Amino acid sequence: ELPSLANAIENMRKFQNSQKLAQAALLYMASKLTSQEETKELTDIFRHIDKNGDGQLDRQELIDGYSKLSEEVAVFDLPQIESEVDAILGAADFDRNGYIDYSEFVTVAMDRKSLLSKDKLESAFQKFDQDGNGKISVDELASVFGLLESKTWKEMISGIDSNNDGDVDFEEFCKMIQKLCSNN
Amino acid sequence: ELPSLANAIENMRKFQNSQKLAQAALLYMASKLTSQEETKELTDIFRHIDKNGDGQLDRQELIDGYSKLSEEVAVFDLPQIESEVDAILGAADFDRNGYIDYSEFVTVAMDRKSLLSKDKLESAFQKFDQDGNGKISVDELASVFGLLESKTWKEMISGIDSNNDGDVDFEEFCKMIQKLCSNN
Ligand SMILES: [Ca+2]
Ligand SMILES: [Ca+2]
Ligand SMILES: [Ca+2]
Ligand SMILES: [Ca+2]
Ligand SMILES: [Ca+2]
Ligand SMILES: [Ca+2]
Ligand SMILES: [Ca+2]
Ligand SMILES: [Ca+2]
Repeated sequence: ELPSLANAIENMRKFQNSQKLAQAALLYMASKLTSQEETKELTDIFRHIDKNGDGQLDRQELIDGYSKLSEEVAVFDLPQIESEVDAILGAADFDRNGYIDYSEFVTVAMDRKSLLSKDKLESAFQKFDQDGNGKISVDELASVFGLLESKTWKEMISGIDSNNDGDVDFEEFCKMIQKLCSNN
Repeated sequence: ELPSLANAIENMRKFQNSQKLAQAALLYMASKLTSQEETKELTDIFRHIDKNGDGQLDRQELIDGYSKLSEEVAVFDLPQIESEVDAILGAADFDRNGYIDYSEFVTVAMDRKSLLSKDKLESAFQKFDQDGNGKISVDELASVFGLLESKTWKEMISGIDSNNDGDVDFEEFCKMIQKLCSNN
């Protein structure tokens, strides 16, 4: 009935679902392929901000602990700290639950040089490619997420499956994470 | 202190602010450069969904009026209609107030062939280019939005100011709307 409205919803779903897939792969790499030595500084920062020690950073902890993320802040700077905190939550809170867990914190804060090492990209790919055939398929994706509808599937791989063959090979997986991590 | 976290916040701001600028230009074109004859079908649909006649579509009106956006729906289909409505609101509710006003509805639903005509692109550009020098500047942007900080300014024009000269010329304005409207 309204093609521009149907295209608008589909474009947004394609963007949302392709970002969700790239975020899940990056979060796997950051939380499961990293060592304690390589995230020591992040851990000390996270532990200092996590006052109640519950393993998550709430909005109030992020406000009070802002100085550890940066340098001292002024007493009258609360409106801007609050604004800064909302941007941190916007950039790092992947599951939108209003908390930054350890995995989300390492994903956004870790040095890309160590997070994006070739060996981590290879191990991440090999975790998704369950049958080891060199391509990530629908069923392998469904299993990884603990579940897939054809339309939901096509939108996750939108702008990732560059050659459009319904699978994600190592070069397309590598480019997916690059697109997600790029400062351009 | 944490360069990947500072880059993550900046990348998100660049994306958010560049989308906000492109959306404001498209909404100007859809609501101010269009005729009643060219939006007649959209108007009849909007008026049919707007039951209380208040000029806006709330979430309940969108649910009840789903059939006008598409074809009859099944009695047990409410969970999916609700899901479909949330995607419409996600794609069309620009000011995030929880309502689709007439301007937002025309912006997402109008045929791109008539919305993206050369004359509408020229008139939209000429509205932003106040001094008529062939480029849209900071001050012209600030005036248009009814207000600009240097950082906020650089992020709005990020991925729009292709040649990086601090201004938006007609070719970069044309490409900005294309990027926003593209199904790729
Ligand atoms: Ca905590
Ligand atoms: Ca979270
Ligand atoms: Ca496989
Ligand atoms: Ca492929
Ligand atoms: Ca209404
Ligand atoms: Ca709205
Ligand atoms: Ca000008
Ligand atoms: Ca320019």
